[PDB]
Amino acid sequence: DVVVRLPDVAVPGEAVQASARQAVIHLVDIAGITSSTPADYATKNLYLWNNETCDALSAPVADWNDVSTTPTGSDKYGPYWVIPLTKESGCINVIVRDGTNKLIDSDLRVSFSDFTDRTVSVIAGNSAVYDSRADAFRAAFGVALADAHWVDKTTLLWPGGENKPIVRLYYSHSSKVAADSNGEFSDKYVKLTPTTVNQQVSMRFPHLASYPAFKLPDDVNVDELLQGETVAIAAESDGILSSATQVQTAGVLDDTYAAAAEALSYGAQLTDSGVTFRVWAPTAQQVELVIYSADKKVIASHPMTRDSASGAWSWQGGSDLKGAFYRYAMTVYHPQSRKVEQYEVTDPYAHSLSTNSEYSQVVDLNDSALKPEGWDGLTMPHAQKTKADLAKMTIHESHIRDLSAWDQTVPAELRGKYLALTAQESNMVQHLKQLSASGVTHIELLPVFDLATVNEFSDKVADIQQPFSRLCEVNSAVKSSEFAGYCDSGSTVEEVLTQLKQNDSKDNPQVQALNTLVAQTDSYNWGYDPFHYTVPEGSYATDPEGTARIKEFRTMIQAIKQDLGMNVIMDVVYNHTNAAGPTDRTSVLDKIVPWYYQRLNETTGSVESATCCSDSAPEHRMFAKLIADSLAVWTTDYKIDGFRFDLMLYHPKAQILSAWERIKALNPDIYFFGEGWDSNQSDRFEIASQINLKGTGIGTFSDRLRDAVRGGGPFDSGDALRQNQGVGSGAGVLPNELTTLSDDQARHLADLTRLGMAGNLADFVLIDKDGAVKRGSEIDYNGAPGGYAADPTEVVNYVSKHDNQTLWDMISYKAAQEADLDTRVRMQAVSLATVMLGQGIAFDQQGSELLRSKSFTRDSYDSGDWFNRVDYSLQDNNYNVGMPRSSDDGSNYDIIARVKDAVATPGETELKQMTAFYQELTALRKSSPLFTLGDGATVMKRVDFRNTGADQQTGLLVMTIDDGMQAGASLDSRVDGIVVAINAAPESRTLQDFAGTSLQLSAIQQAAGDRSLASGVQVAADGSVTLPAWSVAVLELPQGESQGAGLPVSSK
Ligand SMILES: OC[C@H]1O[C@H](O[C@H]2[C@H](O)[C@@H](O)[C@@H](O)O[C@@H]2CO)[C@H](O)[C@@H](O)[C@@H]1O
Ligand SMILES: OC[C@H]1O[C@H](O[C@H]2[C@H](O)[C@@H](O)[C@@H](O)O[C@@H]2CO)[C@H](O)[C@@H](O)[C@@H]1O
Ligand SMILES: [Ca+2]
Ligand SMILES: [Ca+2]
Ligand SMILES: [Ca+2]
Ligand SMILES: [Ca+2]
Ligand SMILES: [Ca+2]
Repeated sequence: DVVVRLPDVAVPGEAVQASARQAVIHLVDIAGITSSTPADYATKNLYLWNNETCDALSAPVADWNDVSTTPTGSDKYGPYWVIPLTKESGCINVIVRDGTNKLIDSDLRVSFSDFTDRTVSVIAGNSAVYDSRADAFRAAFGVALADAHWVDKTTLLWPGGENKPIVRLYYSHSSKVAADSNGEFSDKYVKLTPTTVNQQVSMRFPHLASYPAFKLPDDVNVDELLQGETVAIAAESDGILSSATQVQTAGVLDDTYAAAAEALSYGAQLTDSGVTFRVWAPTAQQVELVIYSADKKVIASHPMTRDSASGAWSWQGGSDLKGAFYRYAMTVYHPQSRKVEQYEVTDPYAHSLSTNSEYSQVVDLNDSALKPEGWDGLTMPHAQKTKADLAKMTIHESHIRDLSAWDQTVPAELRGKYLALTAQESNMVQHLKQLSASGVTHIELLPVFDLATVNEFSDKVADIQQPFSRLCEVNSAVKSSEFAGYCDSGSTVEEVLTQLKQNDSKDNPQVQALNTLVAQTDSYNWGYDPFHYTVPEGSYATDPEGTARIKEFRTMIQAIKQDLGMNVIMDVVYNHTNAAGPTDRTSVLDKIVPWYYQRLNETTGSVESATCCSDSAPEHRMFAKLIADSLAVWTTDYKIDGFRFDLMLYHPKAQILSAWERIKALNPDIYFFGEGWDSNQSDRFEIASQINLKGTGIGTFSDRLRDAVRGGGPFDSGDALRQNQGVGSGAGVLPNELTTLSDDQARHLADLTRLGMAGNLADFVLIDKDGAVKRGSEIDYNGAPGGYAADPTEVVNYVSKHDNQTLWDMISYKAAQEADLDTRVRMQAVSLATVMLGQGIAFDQQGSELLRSKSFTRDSYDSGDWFNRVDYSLQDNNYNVGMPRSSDDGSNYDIIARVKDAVATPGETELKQMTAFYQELTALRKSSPLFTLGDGATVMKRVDFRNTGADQQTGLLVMTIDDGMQAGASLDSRVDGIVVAINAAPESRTLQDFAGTSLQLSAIQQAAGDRSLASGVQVAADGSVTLPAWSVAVLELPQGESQGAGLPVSSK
């Protein structure tokens, strides 16, 4: 059993020792064995200086651009320097360079008291100072990276151990493994022997299936090794170390503890007998439950009891702990810092919290005191049982502050709060009530779980409605900025921003300049920054301390369903955490079970950030359980009707489906949907994407109709924003001065739009732009198959969302100069019509009915009340209120300045006009079951299109929905068929397709008179129908005594 040791055999000696009044410094340069000629260390030099601290240097270098401090000499182990000294006592500061750069990113202090010989050595890319070149040398053979994966009880996967004679797994309980003084590894260890990856491991971690496999003895005490640091080391026959790296243990943790741990319940569980606390921490050395008083003083610290089979820790107490604050005191090794950390953490299964989430709190959500009157009997206003039920879903995506921050008719104390929804007299609530009466069925809420990016301590926050003096007191960045002069003015921040507007331009973006500072300490953020997954956000409650927020959240939910008549969908963000590591305030999960809840890079062990932040690992069993347990609470205790999964594509398809199975047992009608783009995680598992979820019943946002109607894509910048016109903005038919879009390209977008109005089904058959018969999957969408769904209920169509530019801002970027204000309002309505009158589920951004603008801001997550403003007093749409954030839209300033003032800014006249158009569309959507068939096969048997092929009139979309004898049963007793005609063009168009068929304009549109989207439409005696420019008409075939012939789908 050779004793692994650092390469001490061929270690460098000492080029030279220091004499009198001189300090020698070595730069050990690992020269390859083939070193045939002394490398050129001519460009090598140091930077000397003797400030207040160290002043032993004798006439140090002055300029930083002085590279004459070249080496005094060199050998086969690097160059060395002989620094003159005035005193052989004290220290000196140096910076090893290779020219102008810093060979070492750090200042070095050569303490003579630490090195009496005053002869040190340094390593390239090292921060420590060694006493000899031999030490620095062996130092370059220490532990690096973490490409070793302990995936199961007896399997280790590690590249660096391939072919190496000696492969072992060393471990230390309380210390960091490393060669001792001598230079040999004397720590305890277990011998590994080459093996082949089994079928089980290959299936669990496909992306590691080709890694060199190593086997561990069956009698190894895994539990003990997982208590401290573990390191994989490789060495030759002589026992010399070739490489040593850290080990990722998520895999073995699941294989050892997951099944037993999955069978238990977690959090502070208050029941009859009392309370039982349980937290999963399989690697912790110790765990104590710390109880705090209301004033946050420690009342007691109880060591918990560890269950060997599960790795969970528990503690049982009396029911008198109800309402108590607590945290878990951890003693655990964290691989990132390579140290046994000691810290207090909140409960990841927390169901209540103190202000700003500093302490978790024991709570019983079933408590009547935490429920509004009549809560238990709260019913779901809209059905979600059958596919036809689901298809009627019409979503209004909203944000707590966007809704009431600016409404003066909402009581001041409730602005930006959950309770604003209960102010029935306010403009905002009355507006939502009317939208509901008109056909909007669901309210989707941006992050209302506990987010981390807003300080819940009110005295640390300042909003634009408050004095500029308050902003200066809570924000030091402002106090040291160019706006500091406003600190002692008597103006509010909003008043200052308003006066800055006149002189604001691309050359002086002063509005966003000030707002960027305001954003750091205000109450605003979308909230895609998870702190705790199963506790409501505290800043949206009137009182963030304790359980109060729970009852207030429920009061809001009740108000929406009972008083507004709409179902509620919650946006969830399980794909990432706000932070990881052993030090960040918001790192919870990664502090309790380090390296388990986060997805890590296979080689470095660093937490990935593809999501934006700290990527989570839903593929790990206990996080999948946390997610499902969390969704169960929101479903049962908060009565949420559906969930929108943020970046669902980063979750395994199997995990999302398993979670749905679990929740359906609680609420059989719950609906799941989310972003199913490409997460690039396919190498690790089958992702929950648009393609993979086909036929599962899980919905996904469709980017097909979205891009075809809006024009362009979410990554466009500069002139591309104007060049890429959409069907909704006149592609081909009303070109602007920059576009080069051909008629063919415009018709391809129309193919995508028609396919989307039919549910974006993979098997739907249509006639494309060239007159060819094509299935939905055959219509191209940037190289990918267009149609991907099995049922229209698996598709969520939309033309505006919180992400990216608003619909109005896109139309402003793309509309031709000659399209006047009135025309642009109709373009917004025409664009929304493709969604509202389509078979897919309808989704829209709060405010599209008010021509909402963000002053061109593309990503407004932290742009505050100013750029996210929605005026329910209907004075304007927030357009032209200053150039957007330069950090993300600066490259768009030129194009913005060019298109911004083309027409006037919408006023009350235009806003009222748009709301009417909007409610007309939603009212039409629900006026007949034909608009929402739900089932794919039924859509294929009843839906067809006219005005298709090479001889089509560009921009005119004509869809027919059959209810005649050839379709089967009559689903609508008032009609034998319906015709949807959208004329997205500046010309009047005449349809001869239904001559002599007795077609009639919908009663709903007739009733709107000249305020209808169909104003001016004429149904002639000869049966022909003429539509004016930018109009929408819904026509119907009145049903007689029996089922008529209807509008049979044409054979293709
Ligand atoms: O604060 C994190 C992150 O939030 C936003 O990004 C979200 C986006 O809004 C969601 O629709 C989805 O794409 O997930 C993203 C990450 O959670 C902001 O857009 C982004 O700037 C910010 O960093
Ligand atoms: O937060 C991620 C990212 O999501 C969206 O981008 C999608 C895009 O919408 C899809 O059409 C397709 O290209 O995949 C993209 C993600 O890879 C948002 O549009 C974007 O703003 C956001 O950053
Ligand atoms: Ca020395
Ligand atoms: Ca919070
Ligand atoms: Ca903010
Ligand atoms: Ca990867
Ligand atoms: Ca009928």
